[PDB]
Amino acid sequence: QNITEEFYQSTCSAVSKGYLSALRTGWYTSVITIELSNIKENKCNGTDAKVKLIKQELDKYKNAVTDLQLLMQSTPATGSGSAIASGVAVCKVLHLEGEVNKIKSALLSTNKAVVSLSNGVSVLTSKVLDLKNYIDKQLLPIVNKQSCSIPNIETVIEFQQKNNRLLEITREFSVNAGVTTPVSTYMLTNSELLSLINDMPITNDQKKLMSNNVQIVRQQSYSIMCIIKEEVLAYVVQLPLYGVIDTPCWKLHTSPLCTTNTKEGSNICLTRTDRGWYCDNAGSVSFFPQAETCKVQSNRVFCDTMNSLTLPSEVNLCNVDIFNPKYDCKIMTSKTDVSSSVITSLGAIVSCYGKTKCTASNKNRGIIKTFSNGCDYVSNKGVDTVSVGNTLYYVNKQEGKSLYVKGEPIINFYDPLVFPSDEFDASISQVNEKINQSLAFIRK
Amino acid sequence: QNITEEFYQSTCSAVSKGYLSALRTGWYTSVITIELSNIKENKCNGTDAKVKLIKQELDKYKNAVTDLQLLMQSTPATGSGSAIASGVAVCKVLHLEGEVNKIKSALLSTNKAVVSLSNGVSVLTSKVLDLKNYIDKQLLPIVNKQSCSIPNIETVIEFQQKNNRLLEITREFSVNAGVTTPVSTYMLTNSELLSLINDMPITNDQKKLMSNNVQIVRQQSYSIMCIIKEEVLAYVVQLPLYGVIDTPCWKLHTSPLCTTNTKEGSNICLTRTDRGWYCDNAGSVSFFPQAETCKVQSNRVFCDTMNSLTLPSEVNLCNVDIFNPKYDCKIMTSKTDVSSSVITSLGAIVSCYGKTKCTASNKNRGIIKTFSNGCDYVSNKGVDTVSVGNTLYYVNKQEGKSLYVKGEPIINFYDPLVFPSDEFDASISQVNEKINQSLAFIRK
Amino acid sequence: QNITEEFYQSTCSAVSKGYLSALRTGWYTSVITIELSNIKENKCNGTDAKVKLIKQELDKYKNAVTDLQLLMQSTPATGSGSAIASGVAVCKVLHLEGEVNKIKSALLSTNKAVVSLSNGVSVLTSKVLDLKNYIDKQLLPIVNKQSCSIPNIETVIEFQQKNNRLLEITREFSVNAGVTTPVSTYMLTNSELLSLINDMPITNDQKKLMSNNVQIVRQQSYSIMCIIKEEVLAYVVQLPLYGVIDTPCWKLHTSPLCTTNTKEGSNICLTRTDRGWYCDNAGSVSFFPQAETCKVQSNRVFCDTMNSLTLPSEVNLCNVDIFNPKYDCKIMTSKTDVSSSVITSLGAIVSCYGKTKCTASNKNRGIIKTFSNGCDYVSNKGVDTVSVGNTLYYVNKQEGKSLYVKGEPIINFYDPLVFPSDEFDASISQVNEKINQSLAFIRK
Ligand SMILES: *[C@@H]1O[C@H](CO)[C@@H](O)[C@H](O)[C@H]1NC(C)=O
Ligand SMILES: *[C@@H]1O[C@H](CO)[C@@H](O)[C@H](O)[C@H]1NC(C)=O
Ligand SMILES: *[C@@H]1O[C@H](CO)[C@@H](O)[C@H](O)[C@H]1NC(C)=O
Repeated sequence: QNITEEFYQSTCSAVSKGYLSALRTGWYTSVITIELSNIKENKCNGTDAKVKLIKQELDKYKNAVTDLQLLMQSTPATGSGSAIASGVAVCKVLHLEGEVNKIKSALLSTNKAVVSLSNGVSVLTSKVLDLKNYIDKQLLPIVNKQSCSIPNIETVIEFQQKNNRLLEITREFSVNAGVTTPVSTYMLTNSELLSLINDMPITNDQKKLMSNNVQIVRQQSYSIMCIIKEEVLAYVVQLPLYGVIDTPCWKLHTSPLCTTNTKEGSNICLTRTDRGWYCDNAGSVSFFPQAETCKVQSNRVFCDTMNSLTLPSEVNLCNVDIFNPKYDCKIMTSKTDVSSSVITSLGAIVSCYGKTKCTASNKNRGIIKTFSNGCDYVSNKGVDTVSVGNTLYYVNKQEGKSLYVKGEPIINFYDPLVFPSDEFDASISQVNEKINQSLAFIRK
Repeated sequence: QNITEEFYQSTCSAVSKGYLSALRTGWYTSVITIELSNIKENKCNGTDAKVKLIKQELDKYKNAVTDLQLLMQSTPATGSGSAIASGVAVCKVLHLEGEVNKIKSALLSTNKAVVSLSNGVSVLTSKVLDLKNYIDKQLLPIVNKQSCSIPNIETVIEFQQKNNRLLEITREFSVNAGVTTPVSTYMLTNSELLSLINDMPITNDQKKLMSNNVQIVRQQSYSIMCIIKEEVLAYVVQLPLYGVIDTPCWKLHTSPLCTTNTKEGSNICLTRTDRGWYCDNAGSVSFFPQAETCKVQSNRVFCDTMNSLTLPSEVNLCNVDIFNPKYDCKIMTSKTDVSSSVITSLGAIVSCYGKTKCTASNKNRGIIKTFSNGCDYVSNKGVDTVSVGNTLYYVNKQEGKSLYVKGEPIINFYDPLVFPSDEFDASISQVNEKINQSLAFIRK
Repeated sequence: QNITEEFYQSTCSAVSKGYLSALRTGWYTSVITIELSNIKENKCNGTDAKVKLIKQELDKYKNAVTDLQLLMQSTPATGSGSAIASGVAVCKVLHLEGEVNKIKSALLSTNKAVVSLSNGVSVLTSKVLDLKNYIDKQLLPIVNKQSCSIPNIETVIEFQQKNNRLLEITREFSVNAGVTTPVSTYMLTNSELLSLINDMPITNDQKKLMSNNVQIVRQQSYSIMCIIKEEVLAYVVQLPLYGVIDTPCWKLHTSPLCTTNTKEGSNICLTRTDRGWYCDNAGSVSFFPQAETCKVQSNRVFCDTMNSLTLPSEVNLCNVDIFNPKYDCKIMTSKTDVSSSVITSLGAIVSCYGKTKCTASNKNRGIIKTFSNGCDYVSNKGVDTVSVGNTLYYVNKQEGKSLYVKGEPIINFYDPLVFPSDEFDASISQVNEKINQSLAFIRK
């Protein structure tokens, strides 16, 4: 609840603390059915515009069904099989003879129903749309006569309204080769999603968590097209199960740390690597290197462990002692002293080099801080913007406390002559070993 | 048809074989026309709601036309000119005086027609929508009187249905600066695409191939907005021509290969580079380094040669002898021993290091394999999942045969003291030359 | 207006000149309101289809309002706070008691109106849709009786037309966690955008610039959901302010430059780094490293300075003398001699190595140029395509003048034995210092 931050002047890095986890560790698959009409062409002597409008909407229904049939013949390998493997196993079961008859029997009287498939998966099925009932009762008497009977204009509008969701679902499944994410309101309405969450074999706090973050749940869910067979359209919705909840999470921010000599070509740089989200998980730390894999709402991070690395908990000691022997703190080295800034959760890191004009301003007071050459930091308390060169960044105005941990920039502990300056994935001990090797080649 | 796999224990890499190619090497451009109405405002004494609804839909038609006019004045350079250059050459021809009169004459009696343009391109043109006929015959008598005549509600609904495709096409062309990909059903319906494929100057197996993979064809096609001029809206659809068909294709998978000493800081790593899709092509190999450039359907890969590299066929010998003098097998080196796994076509590579808990399970039996430190592999036969640290991966359940090629991990052939450990783009011979240089600097 | 190009044979790089800048340096926020109906359920004895259709569309209105309410309770941190910080500051003001009453008073008589908020921001507000007027006057008398009165079918269609924009706006704000970019025509119609631009506190040439590039303006704008409160739906549109206009801009193109010895393993390579867009800006140069951050229309580049680096103007001297002491020209080194090509603004760079078949053709004449081993270039005058290996590239047919600046490839000035060949981010002086160090270790 209380967000705090710590800037480390020695390593030009900051850690944003106080975040709570929700890591996806499991999947809950659910079958969504649409009752279809196995209509055949019913051309009759037709002229008045209402029959034409009905026949037009009926052809749009007919093309949607044939499009789903060619879509289910070809199932592309191009999805990420490791993240849809559950639902794909259910679709392979659905292709069995008699399984669609089973779901067809369970949704015979109600819209929602639990169905035990023939593979040990107790899935929750839904009937979200009933087009066979509408077409066979309200439309077929209209095109199964000698001359077509005249339907009312209310029927034309209601049929375009009901048929619309089938057409949009066929559009999403067609452009995405049967696998869509996020899951749209066409695939599952917010009302249907909340009812599906409420009916899940999870704790009540987990139902409240997923119900209060339905948009994040949609962004971390998949919709997989199964089969169109025997007047039934079935597709699987894969919802995330957050097996890791309320564990401490923190975000590491890094920026280049160079020396600030006045003669160009004589400066060396180092930047901590592995910036991103860290969360405590089962005696280890789950690290998320890609920036788009974790959604934050309030102080809660919602990550997928599929794109994480598992690190020893000693990885946090790079934040307290980068020179600590329990974990080899990783860095990259260079000579690229271009000024830059990183907007953190509660402030801004500024790496100012060369002649760059770096400053921090308040909207009404003007410049309140001028950065000197090196790596520095400013909290969001009293600061609105940070300007670096010709770029203006805005500071996050979120409430919290920042702590400036003063310390000597560690780049000053290195003799420039023997520094390894172009290391793209090194470590503190890796650099020290390359330096020990250059001192033995130079002593003789 | 038969998918096979080979895991190389010596290099921590796997090759998935048996795939057939379809590489895009050409473009087939086609002109899609929409007959428009050069209507002018026709405000008359109007009150009843049906005239207002018609006038509202007519203004939505009017804004769509002016939006396309400002869209064709500004053609952004931001597209990738090298992949739309064909259609852009056709749009430059269409801007000539009299060329729209030519297509206007060919689609005078039929919907589809071949047109020889004034630049030597024999394009296939289509009339997919006729709004000038509908507006000038059914709507203008309704707003060209002293007082507007009253149109029936069927006319209001039919006009919103016909005008809809124009409005959606204007939306896609507006948000994408005139160049859209993939090509939506609004740009070209599946029925129109299949008819366009069938009418193409290609072999019958190529028409069957593109017709059975229409969604992949859409994802590898472009729609370019040409011109709105003289009651004609024209835009080019660029369809892929697969000049390379049924050549062997294979997918290389790589994972870090480190030594497993018990003292941290004493281990060295190496990873094969250039993982991805390889296809035999014209006496050479077409390599696709980016992961999203090749769509797989069944055992067929559909790539665009635009994002390929051409390599000598000897590049396959990195799979049989990484130490082979005909091709310099490329690697990258490091000391980053973080555990990870790679899901292949028929199994999983696991690089287990440190204290990470790596295992392979069956859904009902539990843990059936525990990986030791190093790089190892498991087939999908009897394995459902692979757990590495806090992450659970699912194995692809596709049928095929895997071959575990046992061999000494080549990282064990290197003396750690003189190994080059931070090489970001090296080669087997590059590393040996850096080692020969470190042994001459150490012998003295 | 006149686009020119310069190919540097010595460094295998080209510079496309003559482009004019438009850099985003500020934001103009604007409030978009939708007058809503605080209706409550009004179930009455209803049977005929017109009441059902109205009640159905009313439930779609009701769900859209509750979806926006749960959307405004949860505001995700996941947006990029530094680029939405303006609008977020306005939304925080809008959440104050009485501020929605202020905008509700200013849009009491007109659609557009300037409103001075209680935070010093003089925002331009708009009333783009009026659903409270339509529902309370045309719909409530239809469900506030003993038995529902019968509405005409025109009312059903007009209500689905008016309610549609609310439903689409709720869809975009829901899938994107309240922050959408680009800004759709649903968020702001082209007519409303042009009227908002015209009413902006900017010069007349800036109104003409943004009005002639509305699609680029949309792609560089943000729509942020604020609050739904007291029969008012408010959201902020953030439009770009281009503080840098008509400054010279140029695009740097680079390609690998290797030696062409006949014995593999004896060749060294070097590639200039920092390819992309450069624009003169306030006595410095704004560099844009990512490829998708700058949209080009004609000869004008539209960039966001948010994703730029500020460089000394001496960075242009890498184009005139890469060996020039005022700026340390950056390079990367390797031994990866794979053939490739780069399509420039007026031609094509070709790096041909090994046995690769590189050629340049005219559509009707055939092969007009065969590249030898090394880095070379061809203008678009007389050339249509460039083939490298199995890949065919199309040359941009834009009019301009190219200049081939002959010069010795600088890779030939380096002794291969002491060259640093795996540098991932080096510089000309960095390489010379590593060479000076290898010559001192070899002289003894
Ligand atoms: C470098 O030498 C020092 C001095 O003995 C030693 O303490 C340190 O551990 C060495 N570093 C490496 C990486 O071997
Ligand atoms: C390294 O030296 C050995 C021994 O003569 C030789 O066989 C090998 O080719 C050399 N490697 C390189 C890259 O020069
Ligand atoms: C390398 O040595 C030469 C010869 O004195 C000198 O001119 C040059 O500046 C040196 N380069 C570096 C990077 O120190």
